[PDB]
Amino acid sequence: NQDSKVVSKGIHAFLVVVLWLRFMRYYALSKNLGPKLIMMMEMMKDVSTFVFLLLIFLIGYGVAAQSLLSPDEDFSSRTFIGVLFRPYFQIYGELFLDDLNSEANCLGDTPFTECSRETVRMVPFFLAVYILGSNVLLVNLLIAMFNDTYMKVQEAAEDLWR
Amino acid sequence: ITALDELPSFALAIEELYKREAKKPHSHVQRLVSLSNTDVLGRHYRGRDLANTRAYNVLRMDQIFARLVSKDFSVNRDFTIYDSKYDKVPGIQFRRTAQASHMLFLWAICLDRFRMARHFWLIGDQSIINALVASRILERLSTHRALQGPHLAEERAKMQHNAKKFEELAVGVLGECHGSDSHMASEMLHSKNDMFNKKNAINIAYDAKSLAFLSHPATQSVINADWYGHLKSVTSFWAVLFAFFFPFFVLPFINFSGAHRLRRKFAKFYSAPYTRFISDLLSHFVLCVVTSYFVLDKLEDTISAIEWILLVWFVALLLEELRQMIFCDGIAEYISDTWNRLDLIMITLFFVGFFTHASDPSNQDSKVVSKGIHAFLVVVLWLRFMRYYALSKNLGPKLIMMMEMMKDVSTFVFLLLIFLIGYGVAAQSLLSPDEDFSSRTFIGVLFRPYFQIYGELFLDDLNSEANCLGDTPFTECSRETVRMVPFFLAVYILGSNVLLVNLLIAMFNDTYMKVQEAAEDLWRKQNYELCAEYKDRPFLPAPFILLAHVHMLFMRLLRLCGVHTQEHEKIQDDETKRKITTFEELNTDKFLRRWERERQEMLEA
Amino acid sequence: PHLAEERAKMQHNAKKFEELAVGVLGECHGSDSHMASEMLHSKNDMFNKKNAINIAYDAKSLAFLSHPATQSVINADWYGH
Ligand SMILES: CC(C)CCC[C@@H](C)[C@H]1CC[C@H]2[C@@H]3CC=C4C[C@@H](O)CC[C@]4(C)[C@H]3CC[C@]12C
Ligand SMILES: CC(C)CCC[C@@H](C)[C@H]1CC[C@H]2[C@@H]3CC=C4C[C@@H](O)CC[C@]4(C)[C@H]3CC[C@]12C
Ligand SMILES: CC(C)CCC[C@@H](C)[C@H]1CC[C@H]2[C@@H]3CC=C4C[C@@H](O)CC[C@]4(C)[C@H]3CC[C@]12C
Ligand SMILES: CC(C)CCC[C@@H](C)[C@H]1CC[C@H]2[C@@H]3CC=C4C[C@@H](O)CC[C@]4(C)[C@H]3CC[C@]12C
Ligand SMILES: CC(C)CCC[C@@H](C)[C@H]1CC[C@H]2[C@@H]3CC=C4C[C@@H](O)CC[C@]4(C)[C@H]3CC[C@]12C
Ligand SMILES: CC(C)CCC[C@@H](C)[C@H]1CC[C@H]2[C@@H]3CC=C4C[C@@H](O)CC[C@]4(C)[C@H]3CC[C@]12C
Repeated sequence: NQDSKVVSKGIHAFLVVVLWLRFMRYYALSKNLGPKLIMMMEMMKDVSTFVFLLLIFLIGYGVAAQSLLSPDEDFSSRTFIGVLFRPYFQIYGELFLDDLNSEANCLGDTPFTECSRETVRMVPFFLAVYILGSNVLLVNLLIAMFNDTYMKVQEAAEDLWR
Repeated sequence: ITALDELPSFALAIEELYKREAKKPHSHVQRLVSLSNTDVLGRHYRGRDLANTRAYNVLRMDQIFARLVSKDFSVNRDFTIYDSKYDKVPGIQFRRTAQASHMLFLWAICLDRFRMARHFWLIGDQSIINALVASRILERLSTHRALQGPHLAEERAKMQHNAKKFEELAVGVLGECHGSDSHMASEMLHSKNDMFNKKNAINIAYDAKSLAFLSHPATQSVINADWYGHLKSVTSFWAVLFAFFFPFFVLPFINFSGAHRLRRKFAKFYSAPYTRFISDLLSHFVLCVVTSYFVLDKLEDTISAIEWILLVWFVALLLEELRQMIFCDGIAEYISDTWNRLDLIMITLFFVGFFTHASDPSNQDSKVVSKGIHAFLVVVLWLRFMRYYALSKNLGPKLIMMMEMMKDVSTFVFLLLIFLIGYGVAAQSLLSPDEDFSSRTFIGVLFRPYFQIYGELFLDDLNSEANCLGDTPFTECSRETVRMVPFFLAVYILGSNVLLVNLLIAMFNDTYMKVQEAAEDLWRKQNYELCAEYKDRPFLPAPFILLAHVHMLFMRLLRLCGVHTQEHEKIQDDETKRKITTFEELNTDKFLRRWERERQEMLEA
Repeated sequence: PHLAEERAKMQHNAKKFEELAVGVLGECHGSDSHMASEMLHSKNDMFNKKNAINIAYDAKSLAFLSHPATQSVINADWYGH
């Protein structure tokens, strides 16, 4: 069965990711890599604090944005993928905008104008306050948290490397 | 008046020392009395021979000191042990020396003599509470308008120095209690002193605003013992969630603090502030999930039952908000909170969107206005879910550091608005020379420049707008001046993405390295404020809470009409209070011996 | 509570022995590195023939294991000596 080969490669992609991630366990013998691993394992609590801060902004803007661009739509799985998909990749940089202008059905030469729904041109404003809350507030709070975290536990990560 | 008739001869001696200290020129106590605006009974209603001769009576001084600690602070003095009929009672002479040492102690702060206040603090009882009250009233009395004037200059200053001395002294007696026994210190700090209207000492620290006392780990051990119902079994978040999800399968199997003993253990479990906090967190999570499933799904032509469930849910939330506003604290206390204003604007956003839905249920445009009104309720309700993160240790100082860092965020917005409005007006005027003004030119100013900071440098769309037909991306254009939009775009992304954002980075690094420890001490003050807020919470969660307000209406049936209200309080043992007082005296003598040895062991001495 | 200060100050005395142990290693690193490497590979017969760096790891002394003379002994225990 070719479908069983597709299930076998989709099961083995986890084995690829976990085996190449388990190749990082031989880096503890190096002098310049081992305290960076112990400092990353100390810094993962600040990573989890950043995930717990960003999940508020992502779930709120995703439910409000996917409800606002589709007023007249029944609930399905694809609305939940439309909540959880696009907002993320708008933090990391791809501000999908043409695709939002195509989804919004706005026919103006200006990129949010001459739309059908009059309330549909507020997706930018929520997108504007979302990228100010994500790409100018929380990520740079990580930067300040990583600087205070590394200047805290650099020598303790060195003694744990010994 | 019978209040002066019940005052003994030592109260007239302290009033004679107040009249003797007030007869000196440039005295701060006569300016304190002349700016008090109070009566001779101590009420602040603003007879003249009683207001001239007996104006320095000790009940009026104690009411001025209870006003000078806080707005809701009060003291209680009993002179009825000073009668001769109670001379055969055991310990009435010891309580007489304790009450006289407390009155001469409060006079010794009131004359700002430090060593006499140390002597009346050492011979007095309840030393930690009196040191906290002293340090608060001397730190507030140094910064007061009755002590304004140059001739009371250094008594403004150095007594404030002496105020910090009592703060350091109070911490060390707690450290001496943490030197001796943690369980006896937890029995110490849950003890309600009867002279201060039966208030525990951590509430005296919060009303006295001592952030150095509240950041101590022994006080945090007392506050985390005041979390979890004082039960030493379920302390994790997931263990309390598994105990709340399965109550019958966990609570007989859990450790203790018959059927009545298991019912008392379950009543001790559900009167915990952590259990009411995780019930309010679960009710707010079910609220945000069910309003997410409401706003993502399409509204029908009639009213749905989920809209009636949201109406009953936010009607119980509005009844709990009006019960917290009107009958609990006051309007000015409830308006000072940030999260109460966020709760009021999500009540107003739900009622505006529900009135926009229920004005015309058959119009699809009214459903579009109702979903566009309810998107604010989605954003503000999920943003109000961040207010339950203050109980976590690793999240609360990140919230106080973000609230400190928002001024640097607003400085970055005030720096970037110059570059964005200048490049937006110059760029939209330069790509469209021959165009009349409309709304779309203003959207073309305010739209594209922003998203060119965050990364999408729209460029093809600018090459399509510029009508340049070259194979090179800005060449063979119609207007010869139209190929300078790159150059303005180049100096704009150097001014935005290489100057101002990295100035934020340097501002956040200096901001976090400034106020990290102050955000930690503010998290300790918000930890006792959240524990005192959820200790006085109703035991039901939020859609049951209006029904629990109906149980408060049953308290209205105990109030005036039936008037059958029966209440009681637990009375502590006299042997346990004598053991706590002997523990306080032994820890205070051990700390003053160790602090005299540490002061003699310094290099300068 | 009555064994309070003997809880505390003996812990202070515990840190005194930790500082004392580092300095005898520093005195060995004051004298000869090869004699210190012959010292720290020696198995003491009263402690079930265990070398002293395994006594440091079972004793969890992170101040002793962060010394450069112990790291010279550990890098001599790397590469087969
Ligand atoms: C300041 C905020 C937080 C308070 C609440 C404001 C909300 C409820 C108001 C303010 C401005 C309003 C919009 C103004 C104009 C229009 C055009 C109309 O054809 C459809 C509704 C729509 C799109 C309104 C929707 C609701 C709206 C967004
Ligand atoms: C919430 C705080 C930060 C400010 C509130 C700003 C909101 C309420 C304002 C700011 C700009 C406004 C928009 C500006 C212009 C238009 C186009 C019009 O055809 C319909 C309304 C609409 C889409 C407005 C909706 C409400 C709006 C989004
Ligand atoms: C310094 C920072 C805050 C710049 C300010 C950004 C704000 C004011 C800008 C950025 C993007 C803009 C939006 C872009 C597009 C549209 C659609 C249009 O049909 C109505 C106006 C509206 C909704 C704009 C309102 C103002 C807006 C939200
Ligand atoms: C150095 C700066 C700050 C001083 C002022 C320089 C300005 C006014 C000058 C310098 C170079 C000039 C450009 C040079 C050549 C052309 C091509 C011509 O077919 C149309 C005008 C145009 C596009 C000029 C516009 C004005 C211009 C931009
Ligand atoms: C202001 C300071 C920083 C430097 C000034 C640089 C300005 C004046 C210069 C630098 C590069 C120049 C451009 C270079 C080439 C062309 C193409 C030509 O067909 C028309 C003029 C035009 C579009 C120039 C306009 C003026 C210009 C933008
Ligand atoms: C290290 C940094 C400063 C690199 C320097 C960037 C400058 C010199 C570059 C970046 C992009 C460039 C522009 C890109 C496109 C055009 C359109 C063309 O018709 C005339 C030249 C002009 C206007 C260029 C002038 C020079 C320019 C502004």
